[PDB]
Amino acid sequence: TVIKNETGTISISQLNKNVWVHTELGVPSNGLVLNTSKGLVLVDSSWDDKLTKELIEMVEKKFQKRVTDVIITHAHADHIGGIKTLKERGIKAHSTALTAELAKKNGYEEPLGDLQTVTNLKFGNMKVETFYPGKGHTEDNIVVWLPQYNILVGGDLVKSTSAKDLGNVADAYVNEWSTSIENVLKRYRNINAVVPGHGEVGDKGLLLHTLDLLK
Ligand SMILES: [Zn+2]
Ligand SMILES: [Zn+2]
Repeated sequence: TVIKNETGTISISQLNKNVWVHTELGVPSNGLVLNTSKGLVLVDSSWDDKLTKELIEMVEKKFQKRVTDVIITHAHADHIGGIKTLKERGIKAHSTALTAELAKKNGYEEPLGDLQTVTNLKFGNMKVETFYPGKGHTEDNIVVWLPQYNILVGGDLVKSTSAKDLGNVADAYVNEWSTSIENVLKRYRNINAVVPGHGEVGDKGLLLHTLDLLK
């Protein structure tokens, strides 16, 4: 079930009753839309305010609920870029302290810096755990786990099958990235789906693929 917007710039495919993948062309970036009984929760918004606004507006209309929260999985422009939109609309922008301070350092408005190494959030019925596994794609990258579905949002820590290299490594810690991936595999031993930062949803295999890319 793939719902595109007017432009085809934004696309959402359903994973289950309450979890959707959002994908925007900026190179396609993935995030999640969590349809919860208390509103919509995004795992990552989009590249900039324009797309973040279109994203929110598309999901709010479709699901007939407000976006209440977003989880920002790292401070890169393409993840933090819609922060202005989130803050001015009173959408809670969750992040680790490190992501927030990187955002501030890079001139972005700050997300909450409320996430710890492991943080468990609950939005209505929807359970969400955020996990900082260590440095990888960036020093601050986190993953997001939906324990009710065993769905892992890998963000840019995790490369899709189609990714034949590590992408942008300017901010990366290619020595620690393998350990960070291991930390994810150790923590989540039973994974139903993994959503990479870009590309097609996969499973545990994407974490193995990322490991190989790191050799
Ligand atoms: Zn990045
Ligand atoms: Zn990304």
